[PDB]
Amino acid sequence: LQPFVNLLSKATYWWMNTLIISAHRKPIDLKAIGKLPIAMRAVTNYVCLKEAYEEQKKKTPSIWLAMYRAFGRPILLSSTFRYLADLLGFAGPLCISGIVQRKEFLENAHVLAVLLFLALILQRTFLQASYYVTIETGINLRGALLAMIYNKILRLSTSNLSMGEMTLGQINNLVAIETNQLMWFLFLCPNLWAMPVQIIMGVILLYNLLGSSALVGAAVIVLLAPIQYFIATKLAEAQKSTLDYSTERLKKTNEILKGIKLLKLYAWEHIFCKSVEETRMKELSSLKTFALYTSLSIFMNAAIPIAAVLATFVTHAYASGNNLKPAEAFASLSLFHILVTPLFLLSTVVRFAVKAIISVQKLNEFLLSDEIVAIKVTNGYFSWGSGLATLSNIDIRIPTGQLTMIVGQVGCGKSSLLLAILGEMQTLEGKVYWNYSVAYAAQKPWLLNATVEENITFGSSFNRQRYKAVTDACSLQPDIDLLPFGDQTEIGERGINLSGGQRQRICVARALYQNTNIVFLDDPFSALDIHLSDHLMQEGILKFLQDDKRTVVLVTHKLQYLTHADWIIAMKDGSVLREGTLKDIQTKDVELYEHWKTLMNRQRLRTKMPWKTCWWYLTSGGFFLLFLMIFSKLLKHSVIVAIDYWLATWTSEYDQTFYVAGFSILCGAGIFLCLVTSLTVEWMGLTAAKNLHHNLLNKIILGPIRFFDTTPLGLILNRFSADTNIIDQHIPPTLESLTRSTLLCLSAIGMISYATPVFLIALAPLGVAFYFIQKYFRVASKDLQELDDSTQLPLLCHFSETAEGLTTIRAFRHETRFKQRMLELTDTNNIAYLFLSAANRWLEVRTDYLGACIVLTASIASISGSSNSGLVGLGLLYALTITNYLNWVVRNLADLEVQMGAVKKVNSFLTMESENYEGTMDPSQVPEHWPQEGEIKIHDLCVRYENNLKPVLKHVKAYIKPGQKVGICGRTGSGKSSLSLAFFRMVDIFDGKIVIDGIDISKLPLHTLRSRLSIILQDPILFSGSIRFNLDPECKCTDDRLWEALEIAQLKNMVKSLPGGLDATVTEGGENFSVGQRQLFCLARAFVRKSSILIMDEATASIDMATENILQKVVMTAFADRTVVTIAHRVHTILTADLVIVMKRGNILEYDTPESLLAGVFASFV
Ligand SMILES: CCOc1cc(CC(=O)N[C@@H](CC(C)C)c2ccccc2N2CCCCC2)ccc1C(=O)O
Ligand SMILES: Nc1ncnc2c1ncn2[C@@H]1O[C@H](COP(=O)(O)OP(=O)(O)OP(=O)(O)O)[C@@H](O)[C@H]1O
Ligand SMILES: Nc1ncnc2c1ncn2[C@@H]1O[C@H](COP(=O)(O)OP(=O)(O)O)[C@@H](O)[C@H]1O
Ligand SMILES: [Mg+2]
Ligand SMILES: [Mg+2]
Repeated sequence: LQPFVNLLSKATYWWMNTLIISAHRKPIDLKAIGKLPIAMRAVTNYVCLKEAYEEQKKKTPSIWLAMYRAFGRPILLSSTFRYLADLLGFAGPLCISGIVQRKEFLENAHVLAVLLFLALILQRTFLQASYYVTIETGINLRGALLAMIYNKILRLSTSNLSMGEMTLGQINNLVAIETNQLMWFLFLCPNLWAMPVQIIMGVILLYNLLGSSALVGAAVIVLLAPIQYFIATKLAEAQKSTLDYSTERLKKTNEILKGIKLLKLYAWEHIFCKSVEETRMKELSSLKTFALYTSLSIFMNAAIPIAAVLATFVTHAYASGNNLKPAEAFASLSLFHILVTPLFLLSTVVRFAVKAIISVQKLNEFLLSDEIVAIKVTNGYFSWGSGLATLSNIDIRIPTGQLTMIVGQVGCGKSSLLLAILGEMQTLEGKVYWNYSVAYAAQKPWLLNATVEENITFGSSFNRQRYKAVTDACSLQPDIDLLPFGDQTEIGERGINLSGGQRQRICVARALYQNTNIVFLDDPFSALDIHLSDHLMQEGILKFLQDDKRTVVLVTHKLQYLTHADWIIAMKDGSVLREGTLKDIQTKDVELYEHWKTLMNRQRLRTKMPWKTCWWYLTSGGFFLLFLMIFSKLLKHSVIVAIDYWLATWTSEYDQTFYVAGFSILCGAGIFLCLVTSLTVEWMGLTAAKNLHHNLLNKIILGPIRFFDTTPLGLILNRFSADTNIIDQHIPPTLESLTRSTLLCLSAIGMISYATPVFLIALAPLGVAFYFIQKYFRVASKDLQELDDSTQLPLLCHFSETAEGLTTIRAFRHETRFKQRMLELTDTNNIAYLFLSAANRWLEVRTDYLGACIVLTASIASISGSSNSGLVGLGLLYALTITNYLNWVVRNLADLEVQMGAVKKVNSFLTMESENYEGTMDPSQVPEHWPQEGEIKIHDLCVRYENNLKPVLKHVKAYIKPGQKVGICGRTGSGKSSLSLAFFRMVDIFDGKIVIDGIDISKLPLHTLRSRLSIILQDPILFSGSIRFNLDPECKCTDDRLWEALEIAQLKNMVKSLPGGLDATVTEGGENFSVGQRQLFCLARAFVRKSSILIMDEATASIDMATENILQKVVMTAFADRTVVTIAHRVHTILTADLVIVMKRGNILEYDTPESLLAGVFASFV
């Protein structure tokens, strides 16, 4: 008995029942979901797939044959289950015919009801078993493919010829999408054979039941596959265009958020809002065609069946002597409902098959890519794959336990020599003799997305003693302390960015820490200060490494410390000039030794569905559209039910002109209302998306700066990228499907109840059962989706990590550890996805048994209760129909809940408070040339960044003469920038008042105040587009004024050199210019602003010495007339000022002419 009970448990997915039921007390964390059975682990699947692929390559090799030889048996079994399911499912129409007409007990009309019940139960059990088996094999294939491509990545070659700039993109695409497309094709694989057979058998059954008149309907419906494929192609094209425009919009939005403070200061927030709204309008224009084609798809899907039914029954009435009997009519109707789904989804199956062919071609093209005392080399020619000898005639020697520095000119080949030693380059000749893992500090530093502690340890055992030794020797303890968490701090692309010097120091620390006898350091001092380099060499290279008697080779152009080098390698143009000790080199090569000296001298609580947010989304478009949607859908479903009831009435009898006319009118109304409802739903979706995004962008850009400082930019960009995409594309189709399924189920229930009143007694318990299933599945699946996504993200992150810095991994010999990590991550992701699919199967099976119970009850009650044969057929038809949609209603309800979560996020963002833009003072009281005078005063200023915080500035009072140069200085965190922000009003004023030109700055429309004031920040920021755009996006000044400003800033020559002059394009972040160039561009912007007041915060900061001097000259000359308030670090510049206000942790402190306070914290700083 036990094996049979276990088979039943595996058939109804009872093993997921406990998990789903426990999804209430505690969310489903990874502990609840056990580990994969050894059969489904990624290691075994990878072994099988690799074995098959190698067998293929034994005799060009095809991934298709390897995949078949690996996972053909599971899919063959799934196909067998699918065929049995189709055969049993065609017991619906046949049994409907038998029951509607009514030793051989099969015609008793009661045994047929229980036969229908059993056949339906077996059909759905087999169908769900087939789905689960195909999904299991698909996930196994995804695991195997990920492991195989990861091994190839580990075995890739780093030559620029093969691993191009887009190689990382290709690998990431393979991991993310291509493998997913192949997995989905595996999921849908049984359909490619199950659906054509089902369609052919359905058409044959229609022909047998309904005479030759079934051919017309069969052809009309079969025309539904080409149409669906055509509109699917159109949808793909429209979605590609929409994604392009959305990417442009998101680039603009990200640029806006990154540097919001500067935009708000410069009153350019609304200009960039208009710029983003232009791209949003284009995206909505594209989405209009996308939604039009989606509406056409839904209209075809819901209308072609009705047109086919109309044609079939008109032809049968006007071309067959016998009248339309009830049994045959409703059997044909059920067969049409059965065949509509295969014909609609065959297009999707074929589309995925084509995409999988493309994906496999891409994967194969990738897999066919280029790959591959202490140390002595002899007669070694190394090439990067081109064929030319990049390095020739190498006779290098690296004595054990000694320092061997390799020096040469740039482009010499030193890094190439190290990589060749590591085996990353093809060895045309020669050999490399080892007398094992070697620590490698790549010339380009590489850091994992893990924490600093893990990155520096890099998998080795933690030793606080050695950790501190390396950190102090690396001089990284201060930079570590400055981190928000110190150790255990996220870094890398996703983590907190670090300066290049910090990254290189981290990499050098990693190389030093690990226990290896050979250490390869390549230009560790490229991004380090002279003092930092000296400390690193004296403490780490000389002492720390010599303590363990390790072997170190250092590649650096800094000839300094060449005396400390036990061995020296002189290389030039890919060839060793001389190798040996400094004294030996000088004795043998006097010229070289003297040459180096020349360079030396040079210097769960909540689970309720969000109904409030759902209603808010529904009403967002407008009450008229919502009313039209509801009315159109109700009228369409009433017309469809009327069509079926009119069919029943027509078949009741047993001339036909009246019935045919009425039926044709009803079918025409049905198709017209299908079109109307599709258009209305898409219209509502479009209006909702437009309104929501418009309001969200406006509110966010108009919000306070404190919000931007608090909320990470990641969250806001996610609200603009993921939530916006959901609202645009996923919500409308999901709502359409949910409403269609809900109304179909309700109409079926109502029609069954009317035809068979007794059905309500058995409907009462099934309602409770369905409610419980709905609740439990909704919560469980909502949790499992989050689990799956959170598990998926680290997998792509790890693939990106391994793709980069491959040389570091293969130099540490830590490839095995990374491979094991990948196997663990992919196993976790696969188990998460598999259990999500298992929850789906659980729900589907329970709802299938519920539908079987509904069908049994409806059949028995209708047979018992006398009724028109047509009415009995109608009841049975709807009892079969409700079964197919009971599952989809709940699944779409869960999806709608998930998406209303995102809409709730957007709504919450809409509720953010807005800055007090409105100014108390009358606009008419603000003269146009208000800031011309330059008069400025302060009255015990007290500014707090946010309420309930200690005042950054407290009781500051000062007077500034018109057209006067004022200076500001102080130690870090002294509140210097607080005064500037108060000037601009961005930072709220806790107490006091500031008067500019005899007006209260606080009591003014903040836009006017911001526009007519000039501010320069520490790091210059440039916005994408033309130079003219950056000079004045408002376009409220003559073009020649821009040339005058450029000439004043001394940038006229640079602009002229670039093509197009003022129209020369500019890249985000100033990548098209040097830092000094960006700073002088900002200075030119301030000049063209003609504010007459200049505020500078670290203008010289991050500025070249020549850049600093030219900026100082420009400030002295151009802005002489206008007031200048300088907040700088170097006191040198402020010396030329006439009034300096130094502050210390909230105190006006010193205020007098530079000489006045020199009669003395200022003197100490100077
Ligand atoms: C992650 C998807 O894993 C599945 C995988 C399957 C296997 C499968 O050949 N389905 C047929 C549907 C059957 C009823 C015709 C199909 C065909 C084309 C497109 C999508 C689909 N299906 C995929 C979802 C959209 C409609 C049904 C079933 C169900 C699932 C599932 O979600 O649980
Ligand atoms: N990964 C690579 N793939 C292909 N060719 C490379 C690669 N790295 C360097 N080369 C080429 O090999 C030759 C020497 O490269 P190498 O890395 O030694 O440059 P370098 O400027 O001497 O380095 P360093 O920064 O250490 O001074 C040059 O032709 C360089 O273009
Ligand atoms: N966005 C902010 N929100 C709240 N407080 C801040 C913010 N920025 C700086 N502060 C606080 O204000 C004080 C003054 O810093 P400040 O003088 O502006 O720095 P800097 O010298 O770099 O200009 C600091 O001690 C800091 O903690
Ligand atoms: Mg190099
Ligand atoms: Mg500052």
